[PDB]
Amino acid sequence: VVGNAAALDVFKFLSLQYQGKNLLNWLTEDSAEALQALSDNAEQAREWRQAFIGITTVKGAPASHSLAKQLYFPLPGSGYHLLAPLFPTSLVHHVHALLREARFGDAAK
RNA sequence: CUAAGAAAUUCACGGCGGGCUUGAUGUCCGCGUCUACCUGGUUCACUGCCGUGUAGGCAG
Repeated sequence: VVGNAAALDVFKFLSLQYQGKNLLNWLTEDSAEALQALSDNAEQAREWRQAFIGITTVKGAPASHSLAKQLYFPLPGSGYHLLAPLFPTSLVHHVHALLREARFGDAAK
């Protein structure tokens, strides 16, 4: 979850719903798991279901930056495409958790 | 047209003190090397000889 650095504390309260229950997908859609133990009115339930959709959906406009890479690639019989690569946060999290049980851990030690 | 394109790491210092490596010893033993012959290399391409000048009798 990339975003405002001094605003990533409410993300823990929004994402604790995938801990304990199975109601992480109950806050935005399927608010029957957010009406009985939420204890808010229709304005509060609607405002929560509207504000919780702005995480997984788009946050801003699709763009790039001058400090990005944006390589060129020659085409087979044409000009070029600009290739702007990105950092695989999901893949590096998966390989990082994969290697922390392979270098140390219970069985590997 | 390259994870393209850009960049000052700076500075300082006590490692220090001590000390028994000891003792012993059999290297023994044997043997056929064998035959063969022409330097006056020019031990300076000439020493030393009547004129230091280009012709000459000598130890040849």
